[PDB]
Amino acid sequence: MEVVGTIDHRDREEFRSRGFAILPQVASESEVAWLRQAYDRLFVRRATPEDFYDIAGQRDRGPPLLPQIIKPEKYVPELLDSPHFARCRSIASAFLDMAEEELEFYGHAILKPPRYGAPTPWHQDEAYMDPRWRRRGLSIWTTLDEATVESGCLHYLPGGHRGPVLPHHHIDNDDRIRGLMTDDVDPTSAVACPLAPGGAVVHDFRTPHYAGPNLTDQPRRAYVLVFMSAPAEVADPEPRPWMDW
Ligand code: NI
Repeated sequence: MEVVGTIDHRDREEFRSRGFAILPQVASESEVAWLRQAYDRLFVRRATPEDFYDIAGQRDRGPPLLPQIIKPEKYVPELLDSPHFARCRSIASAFLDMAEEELEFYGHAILKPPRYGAPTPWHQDEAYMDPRWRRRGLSIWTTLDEATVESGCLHYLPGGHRGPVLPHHHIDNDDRIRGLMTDDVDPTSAVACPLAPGGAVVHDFRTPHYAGPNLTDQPRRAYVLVFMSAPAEVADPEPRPWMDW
């Protein structure tokens, strides 16, 4: 099928209120099929005489990292031409109350291997950003596969985008590429967002989120588009002592 869902006022309203939103079908079945074929080539599972995914971060990797490609549109420039990109930019515009032309953007590809046992710990995406420069923005996480709690779908802290950027620390101070985490989210307050293929979740830069391990025997792929404003000077910057400069 080639049908795609729509957004309405209620979608925007709950995004503003809760800091995240579920879009049941942002990519059509045929768009998902094409994205899957693209990932088949981007993420080559390669054998040795343990298999590894033949990308930076994996083939040269301490504990395993989540297989991911920053700005995959460099390798597959067919990506940002797409109706799916345009559709997502329009959604971002509606949700941020900003003209599409004002948005900076980039792509991000993720594959969670079968039986990948590490979670993505609680974090806010803004914790990765320079406290001297504020951007409004969001992420649109489009799944290529069923996403369930057991396969590693995202969980959010509703309303957390109106709270502080929580204290974060490196998972390993001597292995910073593993990323950041916060201990300051109550898991009983979390809400999970399972998705069908072609569905997406959208979240603000400040909404805390977590992803579980992939306890299933099938890879789980997501294509993430980030849309954001130009940076604005912050007069009194937060310390964020966990920042990797
Ligand atoms: Ni994140």
